[PDB]
Amino acid sequence: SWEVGCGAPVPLVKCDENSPYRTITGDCNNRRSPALGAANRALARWLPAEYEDGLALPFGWTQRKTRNGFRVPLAREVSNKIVGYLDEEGVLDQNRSLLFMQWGQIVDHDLDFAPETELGSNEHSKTQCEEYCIQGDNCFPIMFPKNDPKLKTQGKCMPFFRAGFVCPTPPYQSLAREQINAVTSFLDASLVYGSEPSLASRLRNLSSPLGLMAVNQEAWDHGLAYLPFNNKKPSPCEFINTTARVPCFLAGDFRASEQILLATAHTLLLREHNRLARELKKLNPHWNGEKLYQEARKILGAFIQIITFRDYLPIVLGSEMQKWIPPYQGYNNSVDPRISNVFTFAFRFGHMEVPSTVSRLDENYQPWGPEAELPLHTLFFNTWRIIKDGGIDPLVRGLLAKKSKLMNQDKMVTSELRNKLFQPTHKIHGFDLAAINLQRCRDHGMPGYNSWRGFCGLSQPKTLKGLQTVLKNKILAKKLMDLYKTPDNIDIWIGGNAEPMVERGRVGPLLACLLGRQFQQIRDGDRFWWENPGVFTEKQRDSLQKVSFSRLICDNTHITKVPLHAFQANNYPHDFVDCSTVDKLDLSPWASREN
Ligand code: HEM
Ligand SMILES: *[C@@H]1O[C@H](CO)[C@@H](O)[C@H](O)[C@H]1NC(C)=O
Ligand SMILES: *[C@@H]1O[C@H](CO)[C@@H](O)[C@H](O)[C@H]1NC(C)=O
Ligand SMILES: *[C@@H]1O[C@H](CO)[C@@H](O)[C@H](O)[C@H]1NC(C)=O
Ligand SMILES: [Ca+2]
Ligand SMILES: [Ca+2]
Repeated sequence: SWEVGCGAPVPLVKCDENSPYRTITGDCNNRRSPALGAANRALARWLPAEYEDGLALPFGWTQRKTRNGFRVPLAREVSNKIVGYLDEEGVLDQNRSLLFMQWGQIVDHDLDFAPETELGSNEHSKTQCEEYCIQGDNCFPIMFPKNDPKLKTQGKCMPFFRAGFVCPTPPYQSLAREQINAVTSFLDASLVYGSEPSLASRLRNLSSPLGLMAVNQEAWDHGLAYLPFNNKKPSPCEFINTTARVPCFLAGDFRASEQILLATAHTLLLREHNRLARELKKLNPHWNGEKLYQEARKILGAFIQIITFRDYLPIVLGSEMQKWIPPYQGYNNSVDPRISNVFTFAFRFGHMEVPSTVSRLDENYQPWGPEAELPLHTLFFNTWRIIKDGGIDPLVRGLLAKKSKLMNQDKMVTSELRNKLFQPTHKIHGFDLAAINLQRCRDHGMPGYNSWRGFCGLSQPKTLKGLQTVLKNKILAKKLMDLYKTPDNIDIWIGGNAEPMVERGRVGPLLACLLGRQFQQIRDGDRFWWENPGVFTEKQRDSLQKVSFSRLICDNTHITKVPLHAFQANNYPHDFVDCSTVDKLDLSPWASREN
C-alpha cells in the first residue's frame, strides 16, 4: 500500500490547543491529525490515480498508448461533438435564478483549488507551449481535431499547464502523482479571508482597531465599499480594457475576478463582514480588533454553511439529499474533512448552468441602461463594468430576476465558455472551458466513468445500447461511444454530466452520490461547524437559521425589493417583497456583558 506521510512543501508549525477560532490554513481542526482539511495538502483519493505509466503521465500523452485497448479522443473533439450547441433559445431554467449558478461557484471556490505548476515564469515554458504547441513536462497542450474552426483562426493547440502536485513540483518519479488543494477543505469563508496567513492579514484593516477588512479607497458604490484592488502587474482585468485600467479585485480567493457576478458575490461578503464588525463594536465596545475580525469571520462562516445546506444543496441534490446528508448528529472526528480529487470535477456541473448573457436591472427590475444585457465573454476579468458602470445593485438585481442555464444533453456548455473563455495570461478570448475540464480529469489521473458508477453502486455499461439506457438518450450515447469506443474511457466530467437529472435536483445519480458524500463529509468532519454543540450558544443559533440571502442583499446594497427564496426562479413585481418583510440577523445574543 506504501507511502506513509510525504509532507514536504509546508512550514509544519503546530497548534494552539483552544484558539476559539479556526486557523486561516485549516490546520488544527482535527486534533488526532492536524493537517486534515488544511490548504496546500494533496486532494484525497476516493479511488487510485489512473495514469498512462501508473505514475504521472496522463492518458493520451503518448499517441501509441491506448486506454483499455483504445486511444482517448482529443478533449476539443469531445467538446465540439458533444458539449457544443448554437441555439441559446429555450435553454434557461424556469425554476432556478442566476444566483443558483453563482452560489455553486462561491461554495466551490471556498472548498477546492488546484493551481498550475509555476516552475518558472522567467522561461520559454510559456512560449514553447503557447507559441510552438510542443508537448513537454508541464506543457500539456489541447491539440485541435481536423475541421476545427480554431485551426483557421488561432493555431494547432490551446495552452494547458499541468496542475500543482505535492512533495515537490520539480518532477517526482516513485509513487502515484497527487494534485494540491490550495484552499481549506472546510466551508469557512476561506474565499473571503484567505487560506494562507500572509494574504489573510494583507486583506485586513490593521490601521484602525475596529476589526474590518481593507476596503477600496480609489472607488465606492454610493456609500458602499468595493474590494481592495489587486497589486500584481501583470493584471488581466486591466488587459481586457487597456483604456479603463481597472485591475482585478484582491480577495481571499485568487479567482475572485474570473467574471463580473463572482466578483459581485465577493463584494456582498466583504460588506457583510464589515457590517458584522461595526454592530459588534456597537454592542461590545471593549472587544479589540482581532476579537471583532474573528467573531465576524465566525458568523459569516456559519452563514455560508446554513445557506448552502438549508437553501442550496437541497435544490442541487433533490431526492438524494436525505439519502446522503441526513440530519446533523454532531462532529465525527473520524470523518475525513478533505476534498477528494473527483469532487473538484463533480462540482463543475456548474459550467452547464452558466447562461450566455448577464443583464443589469434598474430599481423596477428593467434594463438598466441601453447595454443592460452583455455576452458572458466580455465579463471575464471584467472589473470596470462594475466601478465605472453602475456598482453591484444592478448586477445583484440580474442575479435575483434572471435564470440559470438548465443543463441540456443537447445544449451542454454555452459557446461563451466553450469557444470564448479568457485565461489570465493568454490575451485571446479564445479558450474552451469544456475541453479544459476534460484535459484536467486526465492531468489529475481520474478513473473512468464506470469506475465512479462502480464507486456509487451503479450499473457499469459496456455497450452502445447499455449506455443509451443509463443516459436515457440514443444520439448522446452513439456519439460518446463513437469517440470513447468504451464507456470505461468516458472522462468523469462529461460522463457524470450526461446522466439525466434526479427528481427535484440539477445533477444525475452519479453526481448526486459524489456531491452527497463530500457535503456529508465537509459537515460531519468540521470541529468548527456552526451546529456542533459548544461552537455557538443556542440563542446565537436561534438567530442564525433566520438569515436569508435576501437579508444579505438588503443590509449590503441599496436594493429594497427581494424574494423570500432567492434560488427559485423569481419574477418582479409578484415574487418580490419589501426588505422589512424579511427576518434580520439579531446579534443581541453576541452581547458580552463582561462589565
Ligand atoms: C468562467 C467560469 C464560470 C462562470 C462564468 C464558472 C462557474 C462555475 C460554477 C457555477 C461552478 C459550480 C457550481 C464551478 C465549479 C468549478 N469550476 Fe468553474 N467557472 C468558470 C471557469 C473556471 C475555470 C477557468 C476553472 C479552472 C479550469 C481548469 O481546470 O483549469 C474552473 C474550475 C472550476 C472548479 C475546479 C476548481 C479547482 O479545484 O481547481 C470547480 C469546482 N472554472 N464553476
Ligand atoms: C480602517 O478603518 C478606518 C476607520 O474606518 C478607515 O479610515 C480606514 O480606511 C480603514 N482602512 C481601510 C483600508 O479599510
Ligand atoms: C473601457 O473603459 C472606458 C472608460 O474607462 C469605456 O468608455 C470604454 O468603452 C471601455 N472599452 C471597452 C472595450 O470596454
Ligand atoms: C464516524 O466515522 C467513521 C469513519 O467514517 C465511522 O467508522 C463511524 O461509524 C462513525 N461514527 C459515528 C458515531 O457516526
Ligand atoms: Ca478521488
Ligand atoms: Ca474553505
